[PDB]
Amino acid sequence: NPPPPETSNPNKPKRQTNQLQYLLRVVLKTLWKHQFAWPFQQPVDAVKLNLPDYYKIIKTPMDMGTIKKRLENNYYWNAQECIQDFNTMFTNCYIYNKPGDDIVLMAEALEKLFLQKINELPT
Ligand SMILES: CCN(CC)CCOc1ccc2c(c1)C=C1c3c(ccc(OC)c3O2)C(=O)N1C
Repeated sequence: NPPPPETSNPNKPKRQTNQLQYLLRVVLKTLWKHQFAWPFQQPVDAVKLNLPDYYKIIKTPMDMGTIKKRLENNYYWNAQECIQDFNTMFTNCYIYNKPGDDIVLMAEALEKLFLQKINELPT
Protein backbone atom coordinates (compact mmCIF):
# COMPACT_ATOMS: atom_id res chain seq x y z
CA ASN A 1 0.00 0.00 0.00
CA PRO A 2 1.08 3.60 -0.60
CA PRO A 3 0.88 6.10 2.26
CA PRO A 4 -2.64 7.54 2.55
CA PRO A 5 -3.26 11.10 1.31
CA GLU A 6 -2.13 13.81 3.71
CA THR A 7 -4.74 15.17 6.11
CA SER A 8 -2.56 18.07 7.25
CA ASN A 9 0.23 20.14 5.77
CA PRO A 10 1.85 22.95 7.78
CA ASN A 11 3.03 24.98 4.77
CA LYS A 12 -0.41 24.90 3.09
CA PRO A 13 -2.72 27.76 4.25
CA LYS A 14 -5.83 26.78 6.26
CA ARG A 15 -9.27 28.38 6.22
CA GLN A 16 -12.74 27.87 7.65
CA THR A 17 -15.85 29.02 5.77
CA ASN A 18 -19.59 28.56 6.14
CA GLN A 19 -19.56 26.36 3.04
CA LEU A 20 -16.71 24.21 4.32
CA GLN A 21 -18.58 23.74 7.61
CA TYR A 22 -21.69 22.73 5.65
CA LEU A 23 -19.65 20.20 3.66
CA LEU A 24 -18.63 18.49 6.92
CA ARG A 25 -21.82 18.80 8.98
CA VAL A 26 -24.44 18.25 6.26
CA VAL A 27 -22.89 16.84 3.09
CA LEU A 28 -20.15 14.49 4.33
CA LYS A 29 -21.91 13.29 7.46
CA THR A 30 -25.13 12.57 5.54
CA LEU A 31 -23.38 10.65 2.72
CA TRP A 32 -21.53 8.74 5.44
CA LYS A 33 -24.77 7.16 6.68
CA HIS A 34 -25.94 5.98 3.25
CA GLN A 35 -26.08 2.21 2.78
CA PHE A 36 -23.62 2.47 -0.12
CA ALA A 37 -21.07 4.61 1.74
CA TRP A 38 -18.98 1.81 3.24
CA PRO A 39 -16.61 1.16 0.28
CA PHE A 40 -15.69 4.87 0.41
CA GLN A 41 -15.10 5.54 4.12
CA GLN A 42 -11.35 4.74 4.14
CA PRO A 43 -8.40 4.52 1.73
CA VAL A 44 -8.54 1.39 -0.40
CA ASP A 45 -6.50 -1.34 1.32
CA ALA A 46 -5.08 -3.07 -1.74
CA VAL A 47 -3.29 -5.72 0.34
CA LYS A 48 -6.34 -6.72 2.40
CA LEU A 49 -8.76 -6.63 -0.55
CA ASN A 50 -6.31 -8.41 -2.90
CA LEU A 51 -6.35 -5.53 -5.40
CA PRO A 52 -2.61 -5.37 -6.22
CA ASP A 53 -3.49 -3.50 -9.43
CA TYR A 54 -5.46 -0.79 -7.60
CA TYR A 55 -2.62 1.69 -7.13
CA LYS A 56 -1.10 0.69 -10.46
CA ILE A 57 -4.21 2.29 -11.99
CA ILE A 58 -5.24 4.95 -9.47
CA LYS A 59 -2.57 7.65 -9.00
CA THR A 60 -4.73 10.16 -7.05
CA PRO A 61 -6.60 8.03 -4.51
CA MET A 62 -9.29 9.75 -2.45
CA ASP A 63 -11.88 8.56 0.07
CA MET A 64 -14.41 10.02 2.48
CA GLY A 65 -12.27 9.23 5.53
CA THR A 66 -9.48 11.38 4.12
CA ILE A 67 -11.99 14.12 3.20
CA LYS A 68 -13.54 13.99 6.68
CA LYS A 69 -10.15 14.42 8.37
CA ARG A 70 -9.23 17.28 6.01
CA LEU A 71 -12.46 19.10 6.91
CA GLU A 72 -11.99 18.53 10.65
CA ASN A 73 -8.43 19.88 10.46
CA ASN A 74 -9.38 22.89 8.24
CA TYR A 75 -7.01 21.58 5.55
CA TYR A 76 -9.01 23.19 2.69
CA TRP A 77 -8.89 26.79 1.50
CA ASN A 78 -12.45 26.77 0.12
CA ALA A 79 -15.43 24.56 -0.68
CA GLN A 80 -14.38 23.92 -4.27
CA GLU A 81 -11.11 22.32 -3.21
CA CYS A 82 -13.13 19.89 -1.07
CA ILE A 83 -15.73 19.28 -3.77
CA GLN A 84 -12.84 18.33 -6.07
CA ASP A 85 -11.75 15.62 -3.60
CA PHE A 86 -15.28 14.17 -3.78
CA ASN A 87 -15.15 14.24 -7.57
CA THR A 88 -11.75 12.51 -7.60
CA MET A 89 -13.17 9.77 -5.36
CA PHE A 90 -16.13 9.09 -7.66
CA THR A 91 -14.08 9.25 -10.87
CA ASN A 92 -11.42 6.93 -9.41
CA CYS A 93 -14.16 4.37 -8.93
CA TYR A 94 -15.37 4.69 -12.53
CA ILE A 95 -11.77 4.49 -13.73
CA TYR A 96 -10.74 1.40 -11.75
CA ASN A 97 -13.93 -0.50 -12.61
CA LYS A 98 -16.51 -1.06 -15.38
CA PRO A 99 -20.03 0.25 -16.02
CA GLY A 100 -22.56 -1.92 -14.24
CA ASP A 101 -20.18 -3.29 -11.57
CA ASP A 102 -21.66 -3.37 -8.06
CA ILE A 103 -19.14 -0.82 -6.73
CA VAL A 104 -19.92 1.51 -9.64
CA LEU A 105 -23.67 1.35 -8.97
CA MET A 106 -22.85 2.32 -5.40
CA ALA A 107 -20.64 5.25 -6.42
CA GLU A 108 -23.23 6.37 -9.01
CA ALA A 109 -25.89 6.51 -6.31
CA LEU A 110 -23.67 8.45 -3.88
CA GLU A 111 -22.65 10.94 -6.58
CA LYS A 112 -26.31 11.79 -7.25
CA LEU A 113 -26.98 12.44 -3.57
CA PHE A 114 -23.72 14.39 -3.29
CA LEU A 115 -24.76 16.60 -6.23
CA GLN A 116 -28.22 17.16 -4.70
CA LYS A 117 -26.67 18.44 -1.47
CA ILE A 118 -24.05 20.77 -2.99
CA ASN A 119 -26.63 22.18 -5.45
CA GLU A 120 -27.17 25.04 -3.00
CA LEU A 121 -24.53 25.91 -0.40
CA PRO A 122 -24.69 28.52 2.39
CA THR A 123 -23.72 32.09 1.50
C1 LIG B 1 -15.78 0.02 5.86
C2 LIG B 1 -14.52 -0.59 6.48
N1 LIG B 1 -14.03 -1.77 5.77
C3 LIG B 1 -14.08 -2.97 6.62
C4 LIG B 1 -15.07 -4.03 6.12
C5 LIG B 1 -14.71 -1.97 4.50
C6 LIG B 1 -13.68 -2.30 3.44
O1 LIG B 1 -13.81 -1.34 2.45
C7 LIG B 1 -13.72 -1.86 1.16
C8 LIG B 1 -14.06 -3.18 0.94
C9 LIG B 1 -14.23 -3.62 -0.36
C10 LIG B 1 -14.06 -2.76 -1.42
C11 LIG B 1 -13.69 -1.43 -1.21
C12 LIG B 1 -13.60 -0.98 0.10
C13 LIG B 1 -13.75 -0.26 -2.18
C14 LIG B 1 -13.59 -0.36 -3.49
C15 LIG B 1 -13.59 -1.59 -4.25
C16 LIG B 1 -13.38 -1.11 -5.57
C17 LIG B 1 -13.32 -2.00 -6.58
C18 LIG B 1 -13.46 -3.37 -6.29
C19 LIG B 1 -13.67 -3.83 -4.94
O2 LIG B 1 -13.81 -5.18 -4.63
C20 LIG B 1 -13.77 -6.05 -5.73
C21 LIG B 1 -13.74 -2.90 -3.88
O3 LIG B 1 -13.95 -3.46 -2.62
C22 LIG B 1 -13.29 0.27 -5.53
O4 LIG B 1 -13.13 0.99 -6.47
N2 LIG B 1 -13.42 0.60 -4.33
C23 LIG B 1 -13.37 2.00 -3.90
